[PDB]
Amino acid sequence: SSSLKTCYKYLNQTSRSFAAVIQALDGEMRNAVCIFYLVLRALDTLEDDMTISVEKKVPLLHNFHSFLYQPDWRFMESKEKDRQVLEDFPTISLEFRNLAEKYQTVIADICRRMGIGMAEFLDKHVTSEQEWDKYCHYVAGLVGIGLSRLFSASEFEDPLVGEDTERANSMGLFLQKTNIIRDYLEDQQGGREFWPQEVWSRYVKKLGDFAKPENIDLAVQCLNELITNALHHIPDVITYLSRLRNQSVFNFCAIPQVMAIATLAACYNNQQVFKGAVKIRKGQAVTLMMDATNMPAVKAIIYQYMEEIYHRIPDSDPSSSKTRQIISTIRTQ
Amino acid sequence: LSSSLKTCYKYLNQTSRSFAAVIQALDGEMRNAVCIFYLVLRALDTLEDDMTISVEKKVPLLHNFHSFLYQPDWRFMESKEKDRQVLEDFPTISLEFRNLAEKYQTVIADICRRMGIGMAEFLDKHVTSEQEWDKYCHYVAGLVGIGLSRLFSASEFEDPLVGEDTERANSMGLFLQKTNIIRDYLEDQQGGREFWPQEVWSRYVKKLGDFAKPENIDLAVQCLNELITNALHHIPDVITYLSRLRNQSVFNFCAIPQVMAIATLAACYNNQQVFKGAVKIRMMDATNMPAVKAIIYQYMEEIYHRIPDSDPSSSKTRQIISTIRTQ
Amino acid sequence: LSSSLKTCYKYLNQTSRSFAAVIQALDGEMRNAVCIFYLVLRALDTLEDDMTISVEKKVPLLHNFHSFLYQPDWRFMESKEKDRQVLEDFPTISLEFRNLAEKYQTVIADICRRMGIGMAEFLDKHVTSEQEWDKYCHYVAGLVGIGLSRLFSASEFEDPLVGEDTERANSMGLFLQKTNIIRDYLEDQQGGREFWPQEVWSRYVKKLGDFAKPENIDLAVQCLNELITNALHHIPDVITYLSRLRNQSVFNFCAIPQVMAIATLAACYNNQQVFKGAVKIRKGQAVTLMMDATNMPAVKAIIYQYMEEIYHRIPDSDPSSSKTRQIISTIRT
Ligand SMILES: CC(C)=CCC/C(C)=C/CC/C(C)=C/CSP(=O)(O)OP(=O)(O)O
Ligand SMILES: CC(C)=CCC/C(C)=C/CC/C(C)=C\CSP(=O)(O)OP(=O)(O)O
Ligand SMILES: CC(C)=CCC/C(C)=C\CC/C(C)=C/CSP(=O)(O)OP(=O)(O)O
Ligand SMILES: CC(C)=CCC/C(C)=C\CC/C(C)=C/CSP(=O)(O)OP(=O)(O)O
Ligand SMILES: CC(C)=CCC/C(C)=C\CC/C(C)=C/CSP(=O)(O)OP(=O)(O)O
Repeated sequence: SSSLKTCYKYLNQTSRSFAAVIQALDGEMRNAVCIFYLVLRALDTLEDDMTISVEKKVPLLHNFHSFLYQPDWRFMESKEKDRQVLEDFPTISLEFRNLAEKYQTVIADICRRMGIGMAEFLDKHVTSEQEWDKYCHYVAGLVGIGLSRLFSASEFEDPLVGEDTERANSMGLFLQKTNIIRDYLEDQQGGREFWPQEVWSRYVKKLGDFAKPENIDLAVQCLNELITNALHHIPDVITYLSRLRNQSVFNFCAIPQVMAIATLAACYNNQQVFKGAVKIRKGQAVTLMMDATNMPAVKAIIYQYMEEIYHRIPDSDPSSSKTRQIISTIRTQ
Repeated sequence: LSSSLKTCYKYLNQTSRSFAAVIQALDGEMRNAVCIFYLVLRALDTLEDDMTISVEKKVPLLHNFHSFLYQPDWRFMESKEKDRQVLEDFPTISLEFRNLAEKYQTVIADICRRMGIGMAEFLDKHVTSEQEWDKYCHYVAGLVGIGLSRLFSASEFEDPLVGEDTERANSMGLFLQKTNIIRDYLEDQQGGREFWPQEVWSRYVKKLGDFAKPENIDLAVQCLNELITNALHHIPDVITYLSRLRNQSVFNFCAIPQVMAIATLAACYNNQQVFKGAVKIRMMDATNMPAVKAIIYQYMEEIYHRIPDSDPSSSKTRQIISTIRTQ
Repeated sequence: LSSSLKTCYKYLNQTSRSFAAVIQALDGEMRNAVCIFYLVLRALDTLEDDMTISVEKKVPLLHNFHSFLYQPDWRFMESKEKDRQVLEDFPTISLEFRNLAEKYQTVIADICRRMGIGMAEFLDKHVTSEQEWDKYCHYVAGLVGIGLSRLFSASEFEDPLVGEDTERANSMGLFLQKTNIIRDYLEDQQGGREFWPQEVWSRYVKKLGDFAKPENIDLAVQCLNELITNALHHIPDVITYLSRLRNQSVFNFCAIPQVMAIATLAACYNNQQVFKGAVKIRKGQAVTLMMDATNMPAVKAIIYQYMEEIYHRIPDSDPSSSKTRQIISTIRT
């Protein structure tokens, strides 16, 4: 199949982070996740493109899940860098239709719901923390849920993995919030705001005020609060990861979670989050002799990064009790 | 959820930068049992270490420490040590100790009882012979090894053969203790504690504190190298002990500190820095036995390669390393 | 224990910086078998490489080396090579060889005999065609892979299939040997050794020595790229071979050099420094930092990451562009 081979090239051109771990997935999961990724990538490139007017965008996002079924559908007017995935969509959608019906149900359900969610947020920033969760659910939680339903449909993981959508959602929210926290400056420089207004407006009048050197003490307080919010997903991350029985699936799910915990540790109480992108830490003496390939070691690596955070909690921070408390809760479970 | 247990894990993290994360990663009942064992031992260490407690007050403290586990109101408010918090709020610790299955209690109390006798015995004296060095390390670290192994077996996560093999469990403790005592010459000397065995150092200098001055550095590295050579004798037992373990969380908990000690010893070997300050510890991680073996073998080759011919222990260093490689 | 065997392990550590620890980590009977096999191979290689031994003197030694194993007093005193100690104290090595179980003796002798024949044949000729390049590699490395595999099967630590599939074991050795030859172009030049197949390099330059001249650096890299492309053909067999291993210590032993070999090709690909010094051997992204070659999915992901490092660097200008992309694409399938 030249078609399937073109899918794998698109994956390597398009997924810096998951291309290799996706290709190491056992049996039927390999193609199903490869394709899942490519359709979400296409959806994202559409949602992403500021050149497409909302009048054209809303229908594109709503009906995307059905383009999956229309052999000749493609989109020729994208201005995004990943636009080949839209221009050669018939190739991706052919292989999609070539998957076991059970995987198509999952992929198409996620595209459908993602599309609806994306359309809702086209017109609005995030206000409340509840709304932060809603946004991350649509953009990342559903990816967690989708993947997790693919693992279970393949029988490489027990049915609980797909059934427990709350744990799957938590996996996505944790990476998504960590990315949003990490990228404050790069997003600000690009006219994009993802930090929840109900939170930042308690510190400054505009989100962009975090970029100014006189507001750094406030910016960091806000940072620490959001980081603390994000840590609440850790018990679910640990629960989810500890249920996995397949090595290829475990590598795929664990590695991004570990990287995210490390990022949060590097960001906590860090002024640098606001002068640029943040330098990830050296790794503690215990983490250095472990990688993220069995559950106990993952646990230990997460616990260690929790301590790197706990060690740095300064009493004058207004979230300090809260940050101590969640970490403390996680440490005790 | 227990506010008492939350406090214990808080303490674990305050006092154990090194072991906390792997203790927390332990499967099932081992997690709480090892947490409590660690805190109880940390309380007992703190009493031992504290120089403001007169020997006559300290002896009963160490002797009777195991009984305090069963005295709900017992605590010590007089310590000035860094980890005093664990003695000052001992009731919270001993309460969580009493919530453990008896199976675990029996082991912890038994180790405390024996450790206390041992600690008290060495209060008055400095370590003389190598046999004595072993005895002291047996009491403060070998017993920990033995108690830990008995906890793994009692929990059923490890085979009964793990807890029954007390000799190799003891060697696991002796190796960490000796490495730490080798590494901390300088820290120990400027806090007025002597742990280097006298029958060894007294062949090089008149007072153990002489290794701290520049003009005795040659002799100092000589004695250092002799002590490291002694410590390496434990590595075979370490490999055998680790090879028996079948639980991955226990394996990580046991293996990582051993591999870290081996790295320390490799960094310290022939290294003058031991006497001038702290030492820089410079496709595999330590979570399966064949990888651990290879890491260990590599560190050994790093020692083998720096062996100076002139060094008094050179042949002996070569011998033990040769033995380990061929095993 | 045996003082004889201790001497063997000293020699092992003197001669194999790379493999020693990993060989020492092998389970049970395999440890001494592979240690002794390595040393015997090392002694044979030393006879082969030593240019102070005339072809006429050398051939009969290569031919009879397999039988010297049963001559307790046999030693060689006239080598001036670095590892001459293994020839000079060969009786110690052959003593321990004769202490191996007989089923391991049979294997080691058989390989030594066939390697000797091969080595004799190439002592007087250079490598012409790619076919001839596989044959030479077969003789000096492919057979090592075959020998090792048969040791694995005879020990019952691996399935009988491992030893039987001689083709897949051959590809493991070919991949290493081709990688070393590719990496070592410059050191080999300065030593009067030529291993690049002439039917390949003669289509670029009149004399293999010209790649060392600054002027032809562009034609040089192009050959460098075509040979790399040739080596990449073995990777699917490497993956297949690795995928069959069930013993951890054996897996570790087999996977790690294959990974170091792919890492080396990635680094050498399109890299001009292959003709100025030794190539700065280097790391991937944080995911290869977050994994190590000790399980099959992790090795696949590591392989795929290095696969993409090469893919993204393929210049259109290059005459092998199309075949490099096709082989990589094949590996991704
Ligand atoms: C149970 C477990 C998971 C790990 C072992 C950690 C502990 C607390 C072991 C008890 C052995 C010690 C530390 C004895 C006293 S020497 P010292 O270390 O008290 O001397 P120092 O700290 O330098 O004053
Ligand atoms: C198969 C697998 C592991 C994962 C799927 C990965 C993909 C392509 C997910 C799409 C998620 C979306 C819509 C955006 C990225 S976060 P954003 O909304 O902040 O950025 P955006 O502006 O939409 O690019
Ligand atoms: C249940 C489970 C295992 C996971 C939760 C879902 C996952 C994996 C991700 C959330 C979606 C995101 C943020 C994808 C980025 S893909 P990328 O690397 O292509 O983005 P890039 O454009 O390269 O920065
Ligand atoms: C048999 C077996 C599994 C292990 C051997 C027994 C163990 C674990 C330890 C021996 C006691 C020592 C030397 C502890 C280090 S104190 P520390 O390093 O805890 O002090 P720190 O945490 O750095 O404050
Ligand atoms: C099937 C399988 C498991 C393996 C394939 C066959 C093998 C192992 C090797 C081929 C020989 C080579 C090129 C060795 C590396 S150089 P070196 O050893 O001289 O480098 P060093 O001297 O050790 O530093």
